[PDB]
Amino acid sequence: ASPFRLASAGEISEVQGILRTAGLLGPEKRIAYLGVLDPARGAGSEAEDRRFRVFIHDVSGARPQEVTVSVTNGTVISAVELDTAATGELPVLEEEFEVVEQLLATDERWLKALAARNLDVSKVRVAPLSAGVFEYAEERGRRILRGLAFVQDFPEDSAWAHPVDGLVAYVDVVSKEVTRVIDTGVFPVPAEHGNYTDPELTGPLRTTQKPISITQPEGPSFTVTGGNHIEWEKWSLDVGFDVREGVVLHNIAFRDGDRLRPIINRASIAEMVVPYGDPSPIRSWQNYFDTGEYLVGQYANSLELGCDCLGDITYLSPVISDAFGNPREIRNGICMHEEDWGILAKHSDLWSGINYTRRNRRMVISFFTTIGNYDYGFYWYLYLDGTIEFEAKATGVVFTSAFPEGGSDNISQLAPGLGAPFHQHIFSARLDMAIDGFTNRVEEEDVVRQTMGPGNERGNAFSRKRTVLTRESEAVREADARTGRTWIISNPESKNRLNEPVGYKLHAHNQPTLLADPGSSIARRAAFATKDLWVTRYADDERYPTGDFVNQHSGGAGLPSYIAQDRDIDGQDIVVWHTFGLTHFPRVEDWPIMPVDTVGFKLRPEGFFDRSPVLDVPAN
Amino acid sequence: ASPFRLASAGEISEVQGILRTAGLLGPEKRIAYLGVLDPARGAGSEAEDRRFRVFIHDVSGARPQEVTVSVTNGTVISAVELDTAATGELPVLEEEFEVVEQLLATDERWLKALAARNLDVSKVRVAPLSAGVFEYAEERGRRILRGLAFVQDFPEDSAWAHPVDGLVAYVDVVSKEVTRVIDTGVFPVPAEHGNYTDPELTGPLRTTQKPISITQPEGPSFTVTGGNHIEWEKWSLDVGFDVREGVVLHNIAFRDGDRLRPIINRASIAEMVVPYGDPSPIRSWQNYFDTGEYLVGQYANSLELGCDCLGDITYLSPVISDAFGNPREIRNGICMHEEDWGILAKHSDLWSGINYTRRNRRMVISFFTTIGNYDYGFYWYLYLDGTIEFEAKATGVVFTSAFPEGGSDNISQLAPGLGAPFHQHIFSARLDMAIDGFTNRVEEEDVVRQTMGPGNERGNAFSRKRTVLTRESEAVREADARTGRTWIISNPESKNRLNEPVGYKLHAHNQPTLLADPGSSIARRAAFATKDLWVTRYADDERYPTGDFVNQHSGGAGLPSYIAQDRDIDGQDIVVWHTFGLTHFPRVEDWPIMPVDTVGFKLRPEGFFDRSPVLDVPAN
Ligand SMILES: [Br-]
Ligand SMILES: [Br-]
Ligand SMILES: [Br-]
Ligand SMILES: [Br-]
Ligand SMILES: [Br-]
Ligand SMILES: [Br-]
Ligand SMILES: [Br-]
Ligand SMILES: [Br-]
Ligand SMILES: [Cu+2]
Ligand SMILES: [Cu+2]
Ligand SMILES: [K+]
Ligand SMILES: [K+]
Ligand code: NA
Ligand code: NA
Repeated sequence: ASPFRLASAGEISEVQGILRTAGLLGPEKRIAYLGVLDPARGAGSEAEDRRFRVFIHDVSGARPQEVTVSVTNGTVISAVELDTAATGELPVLEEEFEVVEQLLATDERWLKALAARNLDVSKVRVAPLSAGVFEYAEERGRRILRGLAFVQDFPEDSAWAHPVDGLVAYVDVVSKEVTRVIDTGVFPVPAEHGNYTDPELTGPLRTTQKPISITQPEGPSFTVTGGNHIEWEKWSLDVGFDVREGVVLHNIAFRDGDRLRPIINRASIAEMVVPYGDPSPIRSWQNYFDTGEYLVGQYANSLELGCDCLGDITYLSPVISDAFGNPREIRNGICMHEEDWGILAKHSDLWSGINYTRRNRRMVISFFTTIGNYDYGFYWYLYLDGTIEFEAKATGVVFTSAFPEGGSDNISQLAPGLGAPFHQHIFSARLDMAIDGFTNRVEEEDVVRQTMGPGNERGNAFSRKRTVLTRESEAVREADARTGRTWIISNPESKNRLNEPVGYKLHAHNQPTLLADPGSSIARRAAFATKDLWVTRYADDERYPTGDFVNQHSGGAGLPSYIAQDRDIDGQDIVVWHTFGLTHFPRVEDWPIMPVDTVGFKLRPEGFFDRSPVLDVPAN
Repeated sequence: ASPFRLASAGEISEVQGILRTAGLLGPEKRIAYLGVLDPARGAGSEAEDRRFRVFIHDVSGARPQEVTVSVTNGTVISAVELDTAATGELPVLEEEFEVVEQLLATDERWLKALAARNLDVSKVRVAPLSAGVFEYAEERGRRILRGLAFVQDFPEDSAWAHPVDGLVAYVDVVSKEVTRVIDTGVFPVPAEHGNYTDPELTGPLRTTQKPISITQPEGPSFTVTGGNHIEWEKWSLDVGFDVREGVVLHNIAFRDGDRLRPIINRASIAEMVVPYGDPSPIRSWQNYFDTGEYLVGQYANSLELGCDCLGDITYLSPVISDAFGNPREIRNGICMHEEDWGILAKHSDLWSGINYTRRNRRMVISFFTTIGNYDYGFYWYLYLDGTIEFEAKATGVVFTSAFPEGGSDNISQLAPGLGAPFHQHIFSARLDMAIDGFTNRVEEEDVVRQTMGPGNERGNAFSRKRTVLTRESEAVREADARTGRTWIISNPESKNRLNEPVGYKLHAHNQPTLLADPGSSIARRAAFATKDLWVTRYADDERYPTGDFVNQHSGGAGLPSYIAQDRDIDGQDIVVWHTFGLTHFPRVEDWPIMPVDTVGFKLRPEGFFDRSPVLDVPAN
């Protein structure tokens, strides 16, 4: 039915079959990425052509390929060999996670380093860490992972409590070579365990928490049709899933009277990166593009009813490819439910004598992923009043190091001798806008203070100004919390009943952006993260602010290359890219497992409707 | 026998009898404010002395008085005549709300103004609006209210839909003189009604919302003892209520193993002001101290189960005084309940194989108040992980005006010819700190970026710095969202296991502060609102950031006056005052009754605990 339906197991198997038939998926080939492509613009009338894009890795050292296939027609649309030294390496494969530790286990330099620290190699876990691009010339064109070690005392021990500092190794995962082992000196391995299920650490469990029961006796207020089409309280959308981006929202629209009014064509988190701010050579290379390098979707957790998701839950179970092109279901990977959200509107009037109260609700679409030590929840909310919100919840175990004897300006202490390097978690939300359709524009709105004097004799006046961003060259914007800066996406050709263009206002949290020196590799590779807001003209091949291949890829792709085209964005099909993140100076309270912290953004209607859109909500 | 217990009806009627017998409450007297005084420092080595503070107004022209009585002993401790021209007028009385309209009804100037506009005087409501201090010398020492007119077409009509622009009057409520009527010219009275319960406006009500049932089979997890002492999930506190401030939290502490550890001695919203930014002389004087001038506590709503408060709710019903000293119960004026709050902590580990998830919850203490057109909900939240949060929810009906032909830089259009003047809602949270006791200090913490170079060769390093605020003269701080600025309250004499002072970190929303010109009357009378963070040395009589008598006070009272003392605040008994506000450019969606919008702040432990304080939370 719908061209926006989730990929099915059959489609994935068919992609495998088509690739095999075309001689593109022999036994040395691995699928590093596979996803369905959105329908082209103006396809609405066209019949379905379900197309999939695939990145294909070769374990024998041959060049990888990027391939697009039509599962509908059984054909390869295009297949190109990639020059990874130029355009980037493919995403990290799950089947490579164990390879770093396995290669190091027999390397004489690594063993000597462990011996110097009296560590048993059999107990030393090594993290499969993305490499970035630095001064090591031999890495260019090679598929490299770096390794940092953590001691696991026994099979269920949290290795994060026992970082092995002063030691790092680099590995070529295709040639199976350890290229470098760097030992800057021995640090004590912190000894305290961090086992949050150990009663000796938890103490006796609380018996004080009484149950909270959340039920819906008549079922949920939303409907699900065509597998992933949601209708709830005037909202309409399709819930997609991509192995790289995770949950993606399509065709967000609101039924206002008789018209289904588009708001956002596609919403996703198109990248997220964790740059570390410790200048030690052991970690100064660390920048984890959890989305672009590791693919957050593939590690989506199966969500347990009553634990991960509470209330009347409707699940989706998206299907992804394994490394060989076989379909694999992520059982209960997506939770959907509505929840009460307090008071919506309330007034008791001194003159009419009328008292009025209405309650609010939001629809929630979420998933939770795990990347190494991190676990992140991605939440999209739709509210009765037209507000759209995203929230990321960050938890997991903090990435650790030794804590230096004399203290540190770049690392906090979590436990005796145990450090946690400062870092950020920085997201990019890609919002392909469609305010009442595709003809859109963005205005930056600042509060305007006014000077006391003629026309303002009491010095109380204040105002605001809006600046239309007309060309991509002028659409790279920074926050200004002090002046209440927001950005309005409007449709200059669709007006409300008061004759103003309909719009939505983006409210950022105004958290710090990328802190790294602008001359750093990470400032170039995560350039998007240096500014709060970018606006581009829509293009088929402009999907991620970091480009298609982030792994071991220098600057040269992504948002800075897109905006160079300086295209008209004033009343055109545009895409907003919003950078937002957490700057994390870890606290003692974050150890041994961290309480959730959050960051996000929201958009509120701004003269989109002709009056409040929730006057028709009943009291009950 | 808690000294922090809510005032009882008996205590209030005892105050009444004491005053009356002392000849302080004759027929011309009105109680403008009455509240119980908190215990003084170190009076725990002493038996009961419940004392009440009362502001007494005289309707016949005599000077008002400030009186303190001991209900424990049935005596007047002090009674002082006030010089209102010097120290300010008393808060507005509810019984004065109809007085402006009544005085104008027989004034020839007012009647001429209405006649010209063909408005039936019997249908014209006049708002009882605080006057401020401007250029009118005759007003010094007089109790003045100003009035703006709104047409009510029938008893149940929303008058806000029909503002009468170009007209304003000033009245002396004691002498009953209309001092001035100002007519700057005729504006059309907007004609559309704003009756949000009229099916003509709401249309057919939604039938799509299915019920959400929230129950607690075994009851709530918190206990209430001594009327208002709450214990919940390691938290301990007393819930107070004052007619001016509303809900007040006392003695917030956390049970950490063997010890009850104090965190905040008293938390309240000590002021909130609504300054208007329309330079028209009809409104340019408008600044409503909802707390200081009107007293938000006295207008607290009775909260309906299943409507205002959902779930297993425990109510407090605070008692206040009426204008004559009679006790009045606000039935179900305070809601207390716990609610689920999503995921608390989660990690699935690639090396241990352990999958771990825990749920979060928060304790909620709230009330909802109405001041003219506004309705605000005040919410305090305590979370399992030690976080403390406040949230204000703003709703009601927007204060209206005409929308000028030609448009406006200071007014929004909500409906045909109907305008909404720009304004802010700015709150001050007074946090009498007690981090592990009263010896506290505050540090301002900024992110510190680092330059690429020696010691930072890859240009990835970043850090932070902390600056101790040592004296009040250097303790008036502004936000800096760009450098992630926060403020830490710590106890330099109480260290965690890692030998660092325990602390709590204040995270502000960094919204704009007061926008008015610094030379305006409002910048002087609401100086608190011009800066985000102030720290003072604790003092008994320093209660509000705007002083005791805000109404028509000339300026400089409160924080500017306290700060001028330049007291030591480095390891002393200190008070944090955080300014935070909404800057409101009303949108069409705000009309005819506004969807809730929110603002607030939170404090998170910062090395207060020796590790996560929620390891003992069970799986559930
Ligand atoms: Br092959
Ligand atoms: Br070992
Ligand atoms: Br959820
Ligand atoms: Br982390
Ligand atoms: Br680079
Ligand atoms: Br009298
Ligand atoms: Br509540
Ligand atoms: Br308002
Ligand atoms: Cu972090
Ligand atoms: Cu407002
Ligand atoms: K086919
Ligand atoms: K007594
Ligand atoms: Na678009
Ligand atoms: Na204090």
